[PDB]
Amino acid sequence: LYSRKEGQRQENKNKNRYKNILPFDHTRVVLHDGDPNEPVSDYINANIIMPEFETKCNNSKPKKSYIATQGCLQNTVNDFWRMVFQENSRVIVMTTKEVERGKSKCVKYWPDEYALKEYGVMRVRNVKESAAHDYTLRELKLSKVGQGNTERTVWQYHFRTWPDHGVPSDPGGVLDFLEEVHHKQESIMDAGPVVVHCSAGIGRTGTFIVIDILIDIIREKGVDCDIDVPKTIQMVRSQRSGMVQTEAQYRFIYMAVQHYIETLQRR
Repeated sequence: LYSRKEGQRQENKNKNRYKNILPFDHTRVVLHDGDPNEPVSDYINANIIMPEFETKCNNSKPKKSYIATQGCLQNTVNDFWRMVFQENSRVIVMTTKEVERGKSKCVKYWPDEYALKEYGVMRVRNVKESAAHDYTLRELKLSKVGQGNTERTVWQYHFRTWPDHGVPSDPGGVLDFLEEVHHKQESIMDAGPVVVHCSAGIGRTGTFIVIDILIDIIREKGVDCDIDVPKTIQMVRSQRSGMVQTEAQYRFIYMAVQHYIETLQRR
């Protein structure tokens, strides 16, 4: 029995970018510490994605997990930073421009270059922006206003060259990007889930997360390991509905997996 009841509540209606794209109750990110003046303060349109494989062992838990979320709305920016803080996330993957084809996809939820901004009780300083070819890396410092020993670096990997229609015609850029994200995440002791967002939090987000999951398997278990793309996609869809939206996205996943395997072989 699945449900999306919290997302459907009237107190949360302005917190969803699309009225019928909602988080499953059983995997939604529940925000425990917010503004007691808000009718509901525990809601964000976001789900934890935990890779689940029939052959997982008895530990806590998968090596990497993700938060799949929508692009911020002006009124959910403070919620977004509460989520990042609460979950101890240290890496954010933004897969859209702020505006594409004249349409806002995500509000700018981070400060201007070298600026600092307060978002509710959260304080963020933009320390540095480094532009690579397909992406910009922003080094952010996140802390809870008033509290000592809460500051932590959050690395925002902003992929900027996804085409306005369709998907990249070659997956090399996305794979190089994910390799950097992978190494940053492992460089930070006990970092929380990697936050990944697009606009609705399902199409591009699902494409990036499913590739990262498959690549993580191949990076570890080798070129000859068993890969089942449809089963991995269904596994992720059990945790957030609609992950991977189009035929081009679905095929892009296959192309990326094949490309990654090819890269390793050439070494």
